[PDB]
Amino acid sequence: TYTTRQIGAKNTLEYKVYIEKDGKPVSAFHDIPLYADKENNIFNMVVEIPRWTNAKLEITKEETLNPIIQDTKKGKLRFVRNCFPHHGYIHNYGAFPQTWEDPNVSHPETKAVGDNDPIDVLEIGETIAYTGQVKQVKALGIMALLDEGETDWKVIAIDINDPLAPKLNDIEDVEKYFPGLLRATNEWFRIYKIPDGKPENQFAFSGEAKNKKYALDIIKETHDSWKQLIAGKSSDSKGIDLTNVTLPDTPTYSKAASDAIPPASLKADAPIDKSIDKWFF
Amino acid sequence: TYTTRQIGAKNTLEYKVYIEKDGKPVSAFHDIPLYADKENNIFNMVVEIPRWTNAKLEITKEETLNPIIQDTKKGKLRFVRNCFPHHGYIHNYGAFPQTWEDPNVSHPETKAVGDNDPIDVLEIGETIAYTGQVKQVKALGIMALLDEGETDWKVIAIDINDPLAPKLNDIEDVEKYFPGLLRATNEWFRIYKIPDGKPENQFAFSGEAKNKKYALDIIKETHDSWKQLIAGKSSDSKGIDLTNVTLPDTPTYSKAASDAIPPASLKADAPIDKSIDKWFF
Ligand SMILES: [Mg+2]
Ligand SMILES: [Mg+2]
Repeated sequence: TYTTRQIGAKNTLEYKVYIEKDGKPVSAFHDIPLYADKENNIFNMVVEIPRWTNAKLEITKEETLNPIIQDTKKGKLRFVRNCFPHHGYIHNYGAFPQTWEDPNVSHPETKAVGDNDPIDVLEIGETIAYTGQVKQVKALGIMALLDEGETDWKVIAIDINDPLAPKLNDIEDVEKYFPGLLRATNEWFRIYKIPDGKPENQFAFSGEAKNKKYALDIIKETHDSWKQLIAGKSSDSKGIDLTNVTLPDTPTYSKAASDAIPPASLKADAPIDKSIDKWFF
Repeated sequence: TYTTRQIGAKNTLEYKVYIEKDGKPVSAFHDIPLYADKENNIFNMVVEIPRWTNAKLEITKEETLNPIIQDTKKGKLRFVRNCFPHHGYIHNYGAFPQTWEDPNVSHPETKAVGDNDPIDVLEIGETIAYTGQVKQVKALGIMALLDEGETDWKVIAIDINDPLAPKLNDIEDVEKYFPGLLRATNEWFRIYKIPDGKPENQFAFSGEAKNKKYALDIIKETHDSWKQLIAGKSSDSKGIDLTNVTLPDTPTYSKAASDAIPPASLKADAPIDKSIDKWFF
């Protein structure tokens, strides 16, 4: 829950980042506890995408110890384009470890199934995060995007160490201290696929971020799903590598998995094509 | 007009960038032709600040051969803060060489003396520029900014090599192809110093972007002020270093002034303080 090890040059198909715990690589999906402090609901967020970058990085469910790598489609590295007035991602974008949005399970208020991923976390503080960072955040609220039959929750969160953190407890405080960030968020998730020849995205609750308690209910839900997933009790974990090195009674415990990870690579960031500079109106 | 000579590391007090012609330093103020093609009105832009950066890099008017050095406040490096929804500068930001906002005379459009700097250029093309870059652009329009009460015109321009350049011929085309950019620009230059405890700036003509003909007219004015300044005929050159290596008919001409510049000593970018990340609202 500690440091990172980067495999490969950044902006490259070889690129992977592992989370290490005291030097040893663990699963970013499995071995990082959801709670840093359960009683107070301080969670561990695994950061994937720094604010104001483009490269579409994610925890790979299908790779052992679930490193963060860059999205590809048909062999090409995937980037989100700049969608005026936005520069790349407008949040530090990440996921809550030890959560899973069960596809074999649906929401009524959001007539839509899980998307088979960890719950997405938008961390809205001032400091730009780094890929593979485990930070402590509090949930402030939650939105619901609606990708094709599956509810895509995005928890809105703030780093516990942020100067403003004490002033922020519920979603209305985001309106108070970050005026327009909720609209920007809304705008961005709707249009950020359009430069990629995809359609406009579609929110539930008509774009409403529901509140902190509403976010807590969903997070604890997706945690319980992941408990049955990691326990081997899931109806269907097609593709998900459940290898972990900290949960000694799980079916898929395997300390040696840690030891099998190659050393930190000595490579400078690959250049990114200048096409990714482009601002799309 | 040609290449770059970097001294030290970016984001560092030691950092300078000289513009070289033929591997040798020339004055970035004086020695780069205003026009790359006067017949077709193609200007040479000197780029100071790439789009989406923060460091307040400036042509140093009072340093010999006028290298680009970062501005400082009470001795500390100056960065422009991020003003939501914007990230750093939203334009490739620079100046036309061989021009001067005359500080000694009240400008009739604005009723303010000039800001004592070359005329500023916002280059709107897709590719992000680099510091010390001389690029060829065409003028599209001009905005009448009173930046802290001084006449501070902003030329709206497009790199001649941009894919959209053939389509972009006047200020109506910017709205056409960059909807909302001009509104965002009016706003950006109003507010970008609020985080510094300075007031909101103002524009003449209610922020109306005047057209190309109006831009050419105002650039000519600033070019003529400069010719007087470089002839040593200004009522007050404000301590500006007028040393140059290409203009033999000026008092301050000196080919060998180029020889006295230290050789390139490029170091990797120094890290920037994390506070410069913050988004102000
Ligand atoms: Mg998701
Ligand atoms: Mg100026």
